[PDB]
Amino acid sequence: MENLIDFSGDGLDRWLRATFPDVILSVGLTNYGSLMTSVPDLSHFEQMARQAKSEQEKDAVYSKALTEATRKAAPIAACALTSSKEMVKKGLQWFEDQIISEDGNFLVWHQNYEQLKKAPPSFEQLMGYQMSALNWRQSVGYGQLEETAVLVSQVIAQFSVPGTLVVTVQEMIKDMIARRKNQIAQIDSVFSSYYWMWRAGITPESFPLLSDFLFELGQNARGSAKIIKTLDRIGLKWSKPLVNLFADSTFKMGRIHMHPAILTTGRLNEMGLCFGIIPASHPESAVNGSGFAKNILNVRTDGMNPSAQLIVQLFDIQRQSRTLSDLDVVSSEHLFHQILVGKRTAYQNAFQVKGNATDTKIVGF
Amino acid sequence: MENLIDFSDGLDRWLRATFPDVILSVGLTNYGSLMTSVPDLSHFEQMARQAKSEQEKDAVYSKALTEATRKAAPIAACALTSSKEMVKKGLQWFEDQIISEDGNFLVWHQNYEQLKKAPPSFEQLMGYQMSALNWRQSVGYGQLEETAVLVSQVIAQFSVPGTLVVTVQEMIKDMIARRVFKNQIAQIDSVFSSYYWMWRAGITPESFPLLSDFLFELGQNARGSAKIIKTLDRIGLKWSKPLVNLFADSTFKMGRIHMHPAILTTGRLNEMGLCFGIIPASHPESAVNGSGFAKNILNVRTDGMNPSAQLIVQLFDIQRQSRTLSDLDVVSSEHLFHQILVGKRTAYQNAFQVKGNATDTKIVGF
Repeated sequence: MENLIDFSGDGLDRWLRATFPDVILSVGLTNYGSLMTSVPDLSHFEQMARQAKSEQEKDAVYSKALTEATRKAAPIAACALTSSKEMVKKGLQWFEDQIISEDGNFLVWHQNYEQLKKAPPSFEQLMGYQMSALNWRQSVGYGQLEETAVLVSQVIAQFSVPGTLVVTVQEMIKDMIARRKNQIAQIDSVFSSYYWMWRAGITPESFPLLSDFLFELGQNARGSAKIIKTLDRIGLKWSKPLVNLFADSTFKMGRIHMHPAILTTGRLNEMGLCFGIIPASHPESAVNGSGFAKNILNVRTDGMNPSAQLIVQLFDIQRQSRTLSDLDVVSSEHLFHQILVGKRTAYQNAFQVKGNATDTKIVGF
Repeated sequence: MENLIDFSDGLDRWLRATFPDVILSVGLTNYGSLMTSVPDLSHFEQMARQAKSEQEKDAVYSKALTEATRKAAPIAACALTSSKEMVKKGLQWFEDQIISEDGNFLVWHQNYEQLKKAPPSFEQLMGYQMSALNWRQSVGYGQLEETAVLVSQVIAQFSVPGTLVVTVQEMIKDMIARRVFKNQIAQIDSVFSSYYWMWRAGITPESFPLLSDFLFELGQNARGSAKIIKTLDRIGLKWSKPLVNLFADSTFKMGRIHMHPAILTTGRLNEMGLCFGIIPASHPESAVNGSGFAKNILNVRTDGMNPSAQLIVQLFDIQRQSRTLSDLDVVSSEHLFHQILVGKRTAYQNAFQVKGNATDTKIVGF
């Protein structure tokens, strides 16, 4: 259909008011305006977790928990900006401009995508990607909101939580350590998602197909096999090149070694942030919410720290649902890492954040 | 047959009796070795570039590694480690612990099968580190500077010849791309793990020379992993069957950097070679011909003209010019370099209690 996320000129603010006249955005529990009015109670997922038997069943419990935890947390204005017609057009055009200018920072990994579906990247390929992300954001004016800012700072040196959560949060730190200058391998969710859109041959015209589908994923967690079967149907013309990018079956090592520009079904959760909180062909449906893991970055860490409250619930559910699966960009400790490097939304770039997240100290209040 | 490495100042006297004519040198090594010159690995470049199959590529690097390390081992430390007295009490420790309910040992040992497939928990890593220290204290392993426990900080500056600075800086970047003691929590104690594997394999003080002779021969010429397995997985070889059964070569997929330090692979036989393969127990005087195992390079000096950096850079260039995709794990050039930066001056020192991050080290030219 059409991309109805369309504004130009206060365009963003005007469009929000025109499209969501009766919606009240809140920052009582989120950093930036969201639909979140309470902290989700995930206590029922423990019993589901315990009764899950197969590896797929256990993964589904955690995926469902994630979706419910994050259903209302996304910063709506940033999502509108990221999916607006003007930004989609500019964001896609950047890649052609880089091909024309034969920018080495882009090409050193782009040209090697097939190899990177199977092997970890070089330092040069990581640095080139980080440079490219900053370049893209500057070129398209992506940093027009606090929500979408480039961070130049230092890691959270101490993280203050309710006393009852201190030990578990400490266990998460330990967990990040056991799982093994700037943040060289950090995924820029927005930049990678635009790169995947461009590689998939998505256009301003076909974008709503992608956005609508991602919104559906945000309504109900799927599962890798199910996602592939859904996108690989004879009905859909737009999705085959996207699926072709998937490294689910090709990358055999741990995903923490995969280059941040390599797509998987799991990393559709990255694209959901950008294009799936508001379904472009029917944006009014956004009032129903849309749950993607890194929505949790917009949950506040001050006050009673609802962010810590949620992350701990997710971490406990993940443990109770323990598989051998590589959860990659939706693992609870990956999300916590993002919180520690200071991301206050999924749309901020944190490459130029110095320090080590694992070095943070957990304090009770 | 018999273990002829046996001394009850017994060490120095055994060295003088067993090696009457050889002068142990520290001109190029931290502790006395057979090394009197720095190997030139230049001929390995061409071979690396014009290697084509993965097995060919890995062979060039492995051959360069053997040549680089052939004479670098600290002989006294090796004799101690393979001595009858140490072999006996070193194995006995595991016999005592397996009936002792020490959780720091059992939390990883009891889950060895699971750890052949999956990364360890923090508890499993810490338990192993504490176990290695416990073992060293218990058997009195730290008798020599060469075999001591390090409590220190990663050195902030590493000084190399000016012509090496750029390449050494590239190695730092490579370490980074590959991704309080937290940074040392997964460090392999080469001696403790080697003793653990010897025990797991059902090797006794009596059958020990079989393992030692095999490893010494292994140190003479690089051998591909499949051929190593063939050597050990013999129809007939009873002694080595439990050893090959420990291998996680095909079971662990995550990337070897995530393997628990007490999990064995064919590649990690290079760890055992340090301990039991520099001197062949049943014929110790054969040791005069050398034995090349990767972490012999930790005994190469970093002062003077930094022969350590000289060799490490040559190995790094050969590895990258070979273009191998293999996860070389404990013989990878940047792994070896990492160990040099945390401050190991032989393979036999424990460096778990070293503060700092090796990748923060500044490279300066002299």
